[PDB]
Amino acid sequence: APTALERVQKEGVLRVITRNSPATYFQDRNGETGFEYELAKRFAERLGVELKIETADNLDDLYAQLSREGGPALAAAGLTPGREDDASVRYSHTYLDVTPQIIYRNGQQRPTRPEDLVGKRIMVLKGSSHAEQLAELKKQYPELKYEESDAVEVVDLLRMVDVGDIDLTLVDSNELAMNQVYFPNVRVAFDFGEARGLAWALPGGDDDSLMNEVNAFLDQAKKEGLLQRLKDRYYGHVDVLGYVGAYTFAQHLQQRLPRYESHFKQSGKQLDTDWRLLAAIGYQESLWQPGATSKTGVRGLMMLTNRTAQAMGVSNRLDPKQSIQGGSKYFVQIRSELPESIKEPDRSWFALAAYNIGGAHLEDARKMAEKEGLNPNKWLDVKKMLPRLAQKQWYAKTRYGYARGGETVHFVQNVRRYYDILTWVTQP
Ligand SMILES: [Cl-]
Ligand SMILES: [Mg+2]
Ligand SMILES: [Mg+2]
Repeated sequence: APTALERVQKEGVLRVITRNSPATYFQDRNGETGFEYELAKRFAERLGVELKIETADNLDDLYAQLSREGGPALAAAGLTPGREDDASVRYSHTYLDVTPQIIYRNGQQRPTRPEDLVGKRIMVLKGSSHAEQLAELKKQYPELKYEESDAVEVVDLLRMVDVGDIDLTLVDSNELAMNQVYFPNVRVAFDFGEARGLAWALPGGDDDSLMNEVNAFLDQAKKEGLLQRLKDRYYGHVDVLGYVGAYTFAQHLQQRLPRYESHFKQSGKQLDTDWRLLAAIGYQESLWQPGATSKTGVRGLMMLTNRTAQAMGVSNRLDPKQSIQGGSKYFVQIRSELPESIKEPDRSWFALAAYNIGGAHLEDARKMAEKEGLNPNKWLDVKKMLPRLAQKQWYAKTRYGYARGGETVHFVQNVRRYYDILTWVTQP
């Protein structure tokens, strides 16, 4: 009989079951994203087969699907292995360490120890490792009460805390970090238990043909830095923006963006460009404040110079609609003017750089990249060269000389993150 691996390669498809969530697998008109999605995609390519994603509405369903005849090959869904073996499931090597965290609402008193969880309105996901943590705690503290939901995602639990529907939830640290940017009142109470490793799940039994390939792959994904890069993209908001930066973004998302969203959407439509990228530029530039000023000659929501404003037909840089229109028009123009050899998505990152530093200085960075034997059409290569424009050792011999290329790298990295964050917004 064919092995699990032989079946996948025979069918030419790897079926992977996950959850429908930005953290794992997420559909947007532009495409598909997610930590587990990207990892599974790379694994499918390693096997030389197509990736077919399936989703489950809760963990019980996910595990039921995995154990059914004709079920998927594996589950990739930020799964924490149970503390005892069950014949129905086998786990891969772990690929990410996460810390369970009790989450509370700023404005209420912070529980500091497990004992403080008694007398609280608590909700967690049914079938989760977090539910088992509370079940175990309840044996020690019988008065402990908590509820389990089998019909929501982690984003929904955190929303419940944020708006005061519940007092506390318990989630993995990476999910908190990913969602802190949406919920301004959510705070970590304390770390509950030691760090746990996430793992992919495979069906039960003695067939190790696919498992050995999974573990070989995860080892390689770690070595090549893939796991780190994915971790930083999806789960790195607090690491990069800072904790205060993250919940402050949440506040601004809630209070400021609604005043200007319609403008960004209108500009995006008439310019045929993703409005969330425009909004992301707006946040990096002014934190969505149309009255924002500077001492460097830029002003307004999109931080336009007088020269750019004039060129774009902006008569009032302090008018949010005008600033958004002009700034968006300028970004699209810049992007259109880039050398044809620069393809999307890199093309958009180059355009962000040019928005910040100008096309002339950017071209110097591209020429430096080529000279160093790097690809001048790949953003990640040119990004290495930009900071050198700030150092006389390098810029003195460039055509256009000194430029703050370090700030440009920061600008693009931040805008790309804000862009991700806005794309991953989900509705209540
Ligand atoms: Cl970047
Ligand atoms: Mg659902
Ligand atoms: Mg065996």
